[PDB]
Amino acid sequence: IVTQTMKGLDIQKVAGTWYSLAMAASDISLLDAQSAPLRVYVEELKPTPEGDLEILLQKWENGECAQKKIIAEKTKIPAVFKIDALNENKVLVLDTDYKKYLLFCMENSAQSLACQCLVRTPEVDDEALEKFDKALKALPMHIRLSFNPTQLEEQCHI
Amino acid sequence: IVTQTMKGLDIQKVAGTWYSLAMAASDISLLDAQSAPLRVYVEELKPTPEGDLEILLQKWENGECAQKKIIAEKTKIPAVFKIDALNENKVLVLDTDYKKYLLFCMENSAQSLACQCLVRTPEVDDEALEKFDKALKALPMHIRLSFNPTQLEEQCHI
Ligand SMILES: CCCCCCCC/C=C\CCCCCCCC(=O)O
Ligand SMILES: CCCCCCCC/C=C\CCCCCCCC(=O)O
Repeated sequence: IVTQTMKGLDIQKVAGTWYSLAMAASDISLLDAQSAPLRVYVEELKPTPEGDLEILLQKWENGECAQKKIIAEKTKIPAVFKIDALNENKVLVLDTDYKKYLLFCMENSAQSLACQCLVRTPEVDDEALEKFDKALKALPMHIRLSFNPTQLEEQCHI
Repeated sequence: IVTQTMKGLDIQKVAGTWYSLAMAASDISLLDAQSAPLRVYVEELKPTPEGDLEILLQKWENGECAQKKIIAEKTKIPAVFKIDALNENKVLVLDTDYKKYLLFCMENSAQSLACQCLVRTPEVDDEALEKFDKALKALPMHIRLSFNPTQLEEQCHI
């Protein structure tokens, strides 16, 4: 929890478009409603030249699908990034083939936890979903969501 | 969908106390919020002497955890029951050992679908959860919830 990170990660190679195909969290309230705190839909990853990672996403806030831009700073571990605000909050990359799928988790350091299966394409990748499910049997997840290709082409999935 | 029913079911032997340990549905909106349509927490099963099955449950309605009593009428198939209202709505018993776990699904006949893993006890039965997960890989589920022992002893899980 979480003791699965990607060895040999080249962060530059994750740049580009991603779809949040499936989400899971340790507590139901983290993903329950459209405005739940960790219900965030990844749009694009943009690594900076110094190795930080800026993230474009959508979040439902106040009855509307809002755009967000957040910055995840590099640490000494290539697969681990930190986000300010307030509580120390780390992003861990568990696995990726760069070209098709990426699995990551977000945990508050230090209890609470959310993971996603990102895919390059608005398609149900059964095989990325299988790897996501395997990575999660090691974790105490209590809500799990997945989306279909129609919803994946909509803002806030929708 | 759903093509898994329990052979040899003795409905009388499912009477008694049950806990809704985990829930899954084909559409996110079926389980999303506390007031979602299929977010129902089983309390007790009471088979009638003629083989019908009355169900006591809780549902969050209008900012409160309400008690419900619904009747599921027997069909020609021992593992399949029907509920009036409005849309023909069947309950199917997939598997049970009577003493520990029961898996069932509710489907609108005929599209939409929700399944639960019921347990006799406010304990996480990993082995019933495994069987639930196996029964579901055959199904198009897009939301899955589970509850911990604390929540299981609360009204509306809570
Ligand atoms: C390298 C894998 C990609 C990682 C993408 C990480 C996703 C974004 C991480 C955390 C977002 C947490 C929710 C914050 C939403 C913005 C502020 C808020 O509304 O609370
Ligand atoms: C034999 C296995 C036990 C089956 C228990 C079935 C659970 C109850 C079945 C369907 C309930 C569907 C929701 C209806 C809630 C009451 C009316 C409403 O608020 O819409």
